[PDB]
Parts: sequence; C-alpha cells; structure tokens
Amino acid sequence: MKTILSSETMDIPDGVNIKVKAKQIEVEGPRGKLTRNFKHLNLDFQLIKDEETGKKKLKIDAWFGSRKTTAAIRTALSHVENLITGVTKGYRYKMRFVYAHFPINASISGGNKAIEIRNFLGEKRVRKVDMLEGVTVVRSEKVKDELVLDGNDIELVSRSAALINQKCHVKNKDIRKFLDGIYVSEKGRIV
RNA sequence: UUGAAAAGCCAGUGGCGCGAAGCUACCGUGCGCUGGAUUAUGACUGAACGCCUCUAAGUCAGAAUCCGGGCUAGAAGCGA
Ligand SMILES: [K+]
Repeated sequence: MKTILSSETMDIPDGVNIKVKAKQIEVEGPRGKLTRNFKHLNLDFQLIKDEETGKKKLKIDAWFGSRKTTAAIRTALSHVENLITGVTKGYRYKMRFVYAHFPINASISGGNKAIEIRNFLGEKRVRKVDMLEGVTVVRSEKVKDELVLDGNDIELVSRSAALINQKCHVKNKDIRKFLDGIYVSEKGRIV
C-alpha cells in the first residue's frame, strides 16, 4: 500500500572507513578493501557523522515503497555488515571429506589458489577447482581430511566452497547410501 | 571372300583371352572442427517473516539445446 517511509540504520565501527557515492559502497579496513555496487536498488543511502562523538551510521530508506521494494533495505544492510565483517575479521569456511572406501586425495596447487581431487569413489578422472579472487584454500593439519577456505568476501568464499562441493557429486547411485563428497561443515571468521 | 602364301575385309561389337587410359566401389583410399549464452536441475549470499529460505534484489555451475565460429553461396552492398 506504498508505506510513506521505510528506514533502517546500522552503526559502523570506528576501525572501518566507508564511502558512499551513487549507491557505490566502498569499505576499507585492516584486512584490505571491499567494493559493492548497489545501483540496482532504488533506495536512498546516507552516511550520518556524529560531530560531538565522531561515530558513523549508515541509513538506508525507501519512500512510498511496496513490501517487495522494502524487503531490500535489510538485504542491503546485511550485505554492508558482511562487508565490514570481511574487512575486519575475515571469513573462514571449513569443509570435510566424506568417503566410505576410497580416501579422497586432495592436492593444493601453488599459491593455495587451486585444488585437485583425484580418488573420489575410486575415479581415474582428476577434478580441478580454482579459488575465486581473494580466497585461499589450505589443507588443515589439526583436523583429518579438512579444507580451510579463507577470504575477505563472504560471497566469494562461499561460492568457492560450493564449487568444491558440487565438483564431487555422486551419479548413477543412491546418494542416500553413497554419501561420498566434500561438504561445508563450519562457517566463521578467520580471527 | 580376295587364284595361292602373306596380308586384309564382311557377320551393324563375329566370338574368345588379356587389356593400358579414363570413369568408377564401404567392392578401394583420405578427411569430417570449438567459444559464448542458457533449459531442467543442484547451489551461493539474502530478506520478506529478528529464525528459515536457490528469489523477492544480486550471484554460480549447468546439457545430443540455441547463438557464434568453421564450411557452402555471395547482395539495384562495398574497398584497394
Ligand atoms: K540460504
């Protein structure tokens, strides 16, 4: 029914710099740089500075927006929160190898930017996966048959994990019985 | 049949054997191709709906599929 004003605000930690211009959000922190293009959202983004204190707030609002349009405000705020988390703490995904008979042989290429899977269900084919930008994959030493993906972009890290998982799908078998694969087991922050 | 020999000719290709050349047969030989976008499907982050959610915004992989490329032709189209 076109609610007049739907607004939501988020606090910004003092250790992160943020710039907004034409719905282009630039985030800077100790771990590096992140960028997002929110041009596809018909929302108004504003950065409020507290002169007396010096703190930062990001306010996103929609005017005369329907429910569908208003649903994007929280999405944008969560995306900005994820950017801040990635630039301050970073993102770490953990994957575990699951197999019944054939151990999965994983080889990490140079730079921790590519992975080779060789013995999935005793298959002679070699599966190649390349990590996305800013995401590095390593083989854990404290946990058996575990892969650690570290990055600054939650979306890129999760997409790399999804690529690894989907590259090892079982076919022509009852997947309920043949549970072999590589699956995401934990999501968290590097620090 | 030309007197004979030799050498020819007629029987509309006289008949038979071999027969080069050309043509020709899976009856012989050579060759027949790879970038993008996507369907179904499976997923990422993510609200709506403080949780959840492949979906609402955004995003990924994806086919004897489509498009392009390659091959054939080359327009009251054109260049040096
Ligand atoms: K989800």
